[PDB]
Order: sequence, then structure tokens, then C-alpha cells
Amino acid sequence: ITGTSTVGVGRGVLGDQKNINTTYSTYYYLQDNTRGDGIFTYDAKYRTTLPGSLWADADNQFFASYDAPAVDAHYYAGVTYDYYKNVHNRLSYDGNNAAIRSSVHYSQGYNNAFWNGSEMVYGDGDGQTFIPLSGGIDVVAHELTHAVTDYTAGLIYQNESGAINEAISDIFGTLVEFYANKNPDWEIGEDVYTPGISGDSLRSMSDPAKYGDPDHYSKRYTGTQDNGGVHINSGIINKAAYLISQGGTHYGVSVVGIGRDKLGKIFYRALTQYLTPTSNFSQLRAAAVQSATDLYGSTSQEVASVKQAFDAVGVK
Ligand SMILES: O=C(O)[C@H](CCc1ccccc1)CC1(C(=O)N[C@@H](Cc2c[nH]c3ccccc23)C(=O)O)CCCC1
Ligand SMILES: [Ca+2]
Ligand SMILES: [Ca+2]
Ligand SMILES: [Ca+2]
Ligand SMILES: [Ca+2]
Ligand SMILES: [Zn+2]
Repeated sequence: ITGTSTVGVGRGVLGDQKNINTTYSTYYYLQDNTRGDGIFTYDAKYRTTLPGSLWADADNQFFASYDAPAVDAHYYAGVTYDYYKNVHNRLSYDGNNAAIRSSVHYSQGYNNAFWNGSEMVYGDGDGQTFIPLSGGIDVVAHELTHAVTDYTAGLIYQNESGAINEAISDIFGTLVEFYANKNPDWEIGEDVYTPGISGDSLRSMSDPAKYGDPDHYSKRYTGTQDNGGVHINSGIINKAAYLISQGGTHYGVSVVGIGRDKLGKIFYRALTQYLTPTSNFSQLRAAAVQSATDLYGSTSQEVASVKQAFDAVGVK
């Protein structure tokens, strides 16, 4: 829409109050004009037809429960845009300020979220397994990171390259969560998963095996489900990334941690300069060592920590 930029107030999925950027033109729309070419949030109205209607509201107050998922999808996309821009100098997902679009209320009881090659899409959850998926800042950032990858390395979504694609999204979704300082951890989707059970998540980066995912290359899933286990084998990369940042001894290999900023930056450079659609784990190791080299010098600790971490998980 064409209108006047304004600020509204609402409540997210978890009950927290936030300000959101809106546009005024008869109605108040979920259209944020302060970020690149815009952030836009749509109502899919429990249907599967995308994107749905641009979200319209009469009074600029989004306190209704049906409003919750839209508040969070809109707000978290902003934070994620901010992260890339401020931290990595990247303007939107394509590096050229593309508009960011999300739809909420997709389908009925849909326990998932996804990037469809053009926009983000969020289900409401069935109310037991998940609550509306846009309430998790790591989920929102994992999704927007698929768009970043699509525009950069272009990692094919299957087998090793697909598990690298997944680790990327979990790594950057976790860095966005620490960035916003919203109770940060090294778990994925804890805020929206099993509202009933406290303490769990979808996946663990710190200990992938907690939920049965591999944490060593020797334990790689070699079958065909999940596109050749893109959501499984990502645990091997995730654990490497956790060790680079935090440190530790894993399978007898000791890794000194270099912290999360440095982790973000080595991975961002590997992603944007070195990785290709068909990269495998072993190529991701060469890419990460080369980025850390570029950045900190050959005889650095940073380079050393990258090598140890990949040796710790069995990659090369
Ligand atoms: O982006 C992704 O990688 C996942 C998108 C998967 C998707 C792909 C194509 C069509 C529809 C859905 C969505 C997320 C994911 O990891 N989904 C997993 C785990 C999961 C979520 N809900 C589920 C319900 C059933 C089974 C698995 C799941 C999966 O689809 O495997 C990312 C973080 C939050 C949800
Ligand atoms: Ca209202
Ligand atoms: Ca958290
Ligand atoms: Ca998390
Ligand atoms: Ca839970
Ligand atoms: Zn994903």
C-alpha cells in the first residue's frame, strides 16, 4: 500500500507487548516501510492459498488472539533484517533490499513453517505439539536464512548439501536469538514446541544426540527419508558450530571456543564466498578453514579452533 508510516502496539504469541511498524491508509496495515523495500505480513485465513490478504486492522492495536502470530512474524522479521544489516552488512536476503513477506494462519492446525522460494509461511500449530510457529525468533530467522542461502551458495536441499543448508539456518537462527537477547540458548524452537512440556525443543546444537540426531560423522543417517536426512545430519554441523563458539572436548578432541561473533563471521563468509550448490561436509570444512584464514591469518587460534571442531565431529 501507499500511506503514512506509523507505529502500532500489540501482543505476541507468548503474551509479550511490542511496538510494530505499520502503514496508515484508511486501515492500518502490517507494512513496515523503514526496512529496505518493506516488510509485509499477510493473513492466510486458515487457507493454503498464498499469500492471502495484507494484514489490515482498524485501530493500530493488535491485542486480539488472532492478531498474535501476525505481530510476531512482522516484528521478528524486522529483527532478523536488522541482524543481517548491522552485523553482516547485508541488505535483506538478496543483498539488494528485497521486500520480506510472511503469511500467518496457514491451513488449520498446521504444525510447521517454511520458505516457499518467495515468502515465509507459518502454521498455527495444533495447540499441543506446537503453538503458532512465528512466536519463536529462532524459527523466523531459520526461515529467512533459507532465503539468504538460496541467493548465495544455493545449497541443493538434499543429502550433505541439504544438511549444510539446514545447519546454516539453525546456526543463524540461534545467532539472531542471541542478537535479540530474547532468553538465548543453543536449542531450536523451544519457545513454540510442546507448550505442555517444559525443557524440550526440536533440536539441540549443544547436544544433538539428546533428540537422537548424530553428533559425529560416523553416525550419519544414510537413508532416504527427510530428503536424505537434511534435518538429521545437520546435527553433525551444528555440533561443530557449537564447539567453535563455546569450546569443549568431544569424542576425546579438545576445542578452544572463539565465541559467537567470530562463529557468525566465519560462517557468513564461507556461505557468501566459498560454498556452492553441491558442497559436501568435507568441502564445508575447507570453506570454513579458508574463511577463518582470510579473516584471522593462517597461524591463528581461530583457524586452529575451526580445524579441531571439524576433527571433533569426524569431518576429514
Ligand atoms: O524450514 C524447515 O527446515 C522446516 C520446513 C519443512 C518444510 C519443507 C517443505 C514443505 C513443508 C515444510 C521447518 C522447521 C523444521 O525444522 N521442521 C522440521 C521439524 C518439525 C517441525 N514440525 C514437524 C512436524 C512433523 C515432523 C517434523 C517436524 C521438519 O519439517 O522435519 C524449521 C524450524 C521450525 C520448523
Ligand atoms: Ca485492532
Ligand atoms: Ca530461547
Ligand atoms: Ca532457541
Ligand atoms: Ca515444550
Ligand atoms: Zn530449514
